[PDB]
Amino acid sequence: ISDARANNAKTQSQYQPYKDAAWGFINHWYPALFTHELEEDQVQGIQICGVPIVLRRVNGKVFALKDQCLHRGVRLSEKPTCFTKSTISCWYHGFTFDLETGKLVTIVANPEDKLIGTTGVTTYPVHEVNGMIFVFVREDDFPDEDVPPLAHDLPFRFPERSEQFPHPLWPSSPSVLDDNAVVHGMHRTGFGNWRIACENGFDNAHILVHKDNTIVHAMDWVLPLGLLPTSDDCIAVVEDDDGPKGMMQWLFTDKWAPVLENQELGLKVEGLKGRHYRTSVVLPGVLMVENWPEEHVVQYEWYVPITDDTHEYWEILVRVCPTDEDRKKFQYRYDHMYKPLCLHGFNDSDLYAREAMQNFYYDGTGWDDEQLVATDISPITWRKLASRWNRGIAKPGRGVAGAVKDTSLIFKQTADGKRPGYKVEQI
Amino acid sequence: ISDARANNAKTQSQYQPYKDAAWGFINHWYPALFTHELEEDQVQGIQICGVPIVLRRVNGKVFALKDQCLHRGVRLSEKPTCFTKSTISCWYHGFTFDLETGKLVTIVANPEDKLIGTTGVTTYPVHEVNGMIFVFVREDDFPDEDVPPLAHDLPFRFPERSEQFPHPLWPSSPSVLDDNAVVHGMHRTGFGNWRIACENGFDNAHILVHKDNTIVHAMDWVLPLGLLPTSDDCIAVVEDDDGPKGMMQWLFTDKWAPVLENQELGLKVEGLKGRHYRTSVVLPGVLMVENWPEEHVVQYEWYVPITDDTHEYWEILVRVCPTDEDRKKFQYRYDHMYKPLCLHGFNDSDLYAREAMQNFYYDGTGWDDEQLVATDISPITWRKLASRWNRGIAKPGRGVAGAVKDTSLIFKQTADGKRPGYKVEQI
Amino acid sequence: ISDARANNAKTQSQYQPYKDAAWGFINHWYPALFTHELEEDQVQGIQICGVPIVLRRVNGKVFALKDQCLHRGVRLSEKPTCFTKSTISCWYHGFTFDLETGKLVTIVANPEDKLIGTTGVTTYPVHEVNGMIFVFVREDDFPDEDVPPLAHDLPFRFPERSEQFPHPLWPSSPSVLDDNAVVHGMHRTGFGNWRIACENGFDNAHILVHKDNTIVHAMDWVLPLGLLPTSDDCIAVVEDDDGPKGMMQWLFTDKWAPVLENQELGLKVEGLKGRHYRTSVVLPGVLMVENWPEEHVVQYEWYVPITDDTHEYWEILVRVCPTDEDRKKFQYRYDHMYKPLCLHGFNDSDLYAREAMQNFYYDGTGWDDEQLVATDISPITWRKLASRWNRGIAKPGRGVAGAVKDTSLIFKQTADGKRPGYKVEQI
Ligand code: FES
Ligand code: FES
Ligand code: FES
Ligand SMILES: [Fe+3]
Ligand SMILES: [Fe+3]
Ligand SMILES: [Fe+3]
Repeated sequence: ISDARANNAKTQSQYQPYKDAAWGFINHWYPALFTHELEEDQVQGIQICGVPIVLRRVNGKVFALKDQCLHRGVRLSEKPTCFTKSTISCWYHGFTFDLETGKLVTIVANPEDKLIGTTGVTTYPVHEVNGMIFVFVREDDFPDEDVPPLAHDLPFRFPERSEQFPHPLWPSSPSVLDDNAVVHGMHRTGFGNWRIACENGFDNAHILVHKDNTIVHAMDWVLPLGLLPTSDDCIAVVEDDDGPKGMMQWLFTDKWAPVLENQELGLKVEGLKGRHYRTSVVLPGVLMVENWPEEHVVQYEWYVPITDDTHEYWEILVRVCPTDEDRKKFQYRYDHMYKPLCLHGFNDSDLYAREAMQNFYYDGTGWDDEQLVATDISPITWRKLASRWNRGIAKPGRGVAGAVKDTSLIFKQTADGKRPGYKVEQI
Repeated sequence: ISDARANNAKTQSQYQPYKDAAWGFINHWYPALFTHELEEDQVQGIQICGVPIVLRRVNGKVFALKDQCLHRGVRLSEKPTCFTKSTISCWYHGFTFDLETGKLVTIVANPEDKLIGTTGVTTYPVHEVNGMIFVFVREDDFPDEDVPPLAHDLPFRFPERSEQFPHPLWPSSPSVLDDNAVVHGMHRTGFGNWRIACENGFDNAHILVHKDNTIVHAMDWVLPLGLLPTSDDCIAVVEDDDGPKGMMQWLFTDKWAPVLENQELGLKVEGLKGRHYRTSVVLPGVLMVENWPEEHVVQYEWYVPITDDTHEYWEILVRVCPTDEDRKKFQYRYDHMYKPLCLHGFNDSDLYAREAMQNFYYDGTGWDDEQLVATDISPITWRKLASRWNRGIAKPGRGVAGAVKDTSLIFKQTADGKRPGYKVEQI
Repeated sequence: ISDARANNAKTQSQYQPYKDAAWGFINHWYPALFTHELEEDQVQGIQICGVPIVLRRVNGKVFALKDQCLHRGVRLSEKPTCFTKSTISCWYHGFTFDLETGKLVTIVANPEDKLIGTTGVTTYPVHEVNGMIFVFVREDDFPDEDVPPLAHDLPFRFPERSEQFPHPLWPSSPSVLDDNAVVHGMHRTGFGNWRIACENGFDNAHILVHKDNTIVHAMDWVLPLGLLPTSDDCIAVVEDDDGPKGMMQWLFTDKWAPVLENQELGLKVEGLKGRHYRTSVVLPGVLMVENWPEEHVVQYEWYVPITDDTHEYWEILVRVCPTDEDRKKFQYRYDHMYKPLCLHGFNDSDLYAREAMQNFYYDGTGWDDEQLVATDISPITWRKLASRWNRGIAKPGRGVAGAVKDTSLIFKQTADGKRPGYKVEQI
């Protein structure tokens, strides 16, 4: 371990909370499911920050409660059982909860029990917009009054912030919150801790991972070895009360210079063909790549913690489509261009790169022994702001799936060929 | 956690031993194998309460010894090797043991070693009757003269106890011990702790789990939401020296009233069609369902601890068949009725309901945080009597299969598609 | 536990370091790959003694470095990336290391970083000879000038030591170091600790394991029950400075007598049909079986530790083949004789016998509770010499594959059907 590494003792002491958040930052908004994954009267169970959550759509509205019956702890989502439009019941002994408040309103075959009405399950705020269902995953005692607006946990919006973050080389990126904004993408389980997966996206030295991607050569791009920071303010940290807490990297300005050569090895690039884009990241860990893969289109990624060693990776492309025809154009270009070359292919390289780094950090070794360099100003800056502004550190799961990693149940599922997952299997 | 729950501090303190028995209650009789699973000269390895056991039938008689060579700990049952009618040898280095006493009588290629005769492996009493081989799984130092009769660990017998447990609505249920009693059924490995699997069988509020079973609607039954206790003595606890230690639930009497409605949800049943039956459980955890699925037939269930998170679930139907004709009719009805609709179908629902609850309890959370209600007088009563009358608490396995849950051998087997099991695979 | 067992307290205290070496003996030579497994410009990752290692052949020469980028710990071997003949780069962020010294010579897209040249990854000495690539797996601080010659970690050589270890009944066994010595064989991952796999090879009481092997009855052999030591010097321990550290068993002399009968079981052999051979073992745990399976042919086995519960089992046959014709005869006899009847068949029996013993020892139980006998003078003598002459005890892996056994990555791979392994999968 060299003394020339950027993550020295003082620097590391600045992001201890981050090192302690293996299970994720709780009391934040996270994408839960795509609208198409939850139809009218459909019930679905998931897990975020170690918290089991069940969702149901009733009369067009989505509700979210803890997927844990308070009687004997089974998941309510394994066998969806709802007798009324305003409740969800446990299929085992009939404990029935109010969708709106989560209160135990009754017990199917024991309507007069003294336990009724004296307790209930945790509820989770839901915000569905333009094809996506977001859920505010919170601790049991986080007050309703303190729940912030979804926007506070989403990337910086444009043109709203075009003056704060000038972007003369490309038109404004749309937000999932914008009217007529259309979302195309997917989410799948990533194997490894969410933090390590999150840090890859805005790292300007990992470009090497994409050197051989097909889209790179199909688009005749002659990529740069990487990007180097040239000044101390190459990244802007934003932490105002009203708004997202995160950072913006001044890519395509002189604060970040592209590298073309290496005299040792003897490498040197002389074809400056490429794309104009910009990355930023905000709590709870949302990446935004402006002007990617093309103008008017933007890519967003989430690394939702499920347990301390799995996460649900989201990858979407957004574009505002005012007319029925605009939607068809975007759907078409996604289907025959974006999805096969960008989401699959370009990003697949990121997928395995993240996994390859997990072993170094899981038992704690990497958080101490990693030897960061100049380009690592990016993850380091992120860790510090995340440590300062997170709304809570999730506690390890207890008495839920994922609390114990080597149960006979898990070996059974594994024997049957099932990998660690996210969506609860039913029946 | 509501103060209105039945399992308060005082109640919980009354079943600490039960909370401590994850590996099972040792020094008890357990069904090991069906007679048809062990033919003349056949050797089979199994595991109960964490204890590896090997059985062999010689001249019609079954013997059981610890499936662990005292030399270097391999399982004797993996490659059956017996040179004489009175012994079983280890296929590795030849240590040979007397089937009757378990003494080390010799070593194939080292007949004069001084270790010979100075030690041996543990023996386990066997009791085979009407198609079933029972084994008294005991600690290494439990004395032979202290082994109790099998009947002490089997359900209450009728008509012997018909006066103690009146049953005017149905004929007496037969015992596996009765002459001409015929057994039909099966046992399979269940994933999760034995205690949680055991408590489901006699719970009168889980009826909801069967609301959709095919047999229920094929037999025009209009089930009750559940059953509620009406008096403090709705369950009779029996604990006399000579006899089984357990409890009898006074089903189909004043003490247990069927629930027909729930005003909150607006539910209400008006078709009282069903079956007459009665459940009781005795240590080590044997369920008896009288008059099920039909008169003169009785169902018995065991949840034999294998390790602390797997158990062997037994499900059998018994009926006395004095003549060859009676046996054919019972075999036929089992094959084309009981098996497909009852053992499979009705009980399969219980199988998955048990599993769904295991995660809440494995790490200990559920044993403290569960919020039991009125109908839970059943499991609570069982945990108390079990705590008071068990003949021992099995210690965790050491140096045996299951002692460690994440060995490379287990990952290899899992990769090959093999789930956690019970019967040792040979060769 | 009987007091008549050979491994009494005093004896056990003589091999504590061996009990402590679950991860293996480090600072020793080990077979890494067969020459055919690493062609010109090919890169391959492996793991020995918990240490991740990557090899590459350049201009005919093989180099080995630690398969762990010092930046953020990914394995360099997962996506082979080399820009020059004298280096190997990390495919993630471009850290580049010198093959010869392991020094960090540059960073592709950050050639001026202050970290460059101030550190590097560990290098491992390589000795390739007659088809086998050996690697000196050492601790990070083991001096280059202290690396001993490969021969010190290889079995005793003949005729060099024919006078020291007289063998009138068979011609001298060739060494992998001999000119024109040809190697044929294979290595595969073994499931369980290396020590338990290693001790089986030179045990003279496990002969029973091969009683049914096809080659035994195809060769009309009437095997002995086993062999017993007759004198205290039945094993010669060698520990001179210049040379291998190990032991030679005086098989086929009166110090080891074959057993023909067992009066207790009534067994007795009358047909002394067999083969002449002799076993010896040297650190780090290499077996040599002289005159096996035929004259002029010798079998060597390694049990290379990968982690503390997996090892790479090597099984090779060596014969000196001066002419092109001699090589074809050996290749032929291996292909249609040795491989099918000896490597597979005879040795497959040893493979499963080793596995069956692993559970007793992994949690520590067996290392204390095993009850060894007279024939165990063999493993006991080996444990003592190993404890005394090992060049170091490998420390548990940290921040590398194998450091944590139940990661979601391991469950993913297992779910996909992949067993624990050795060679790193690429892409
Ligand atoms: S576990 Fe849900 S009602 Fe009993
Ligand atoms: S392990 Fe059984 S005789 Fe050696
Ligand atoms: S992990 Fe290897 S260069 Fe970053
Ligand atoms: Fe990338
Ligand atoms: Fe049931
Ligand atoms: Fe052998």
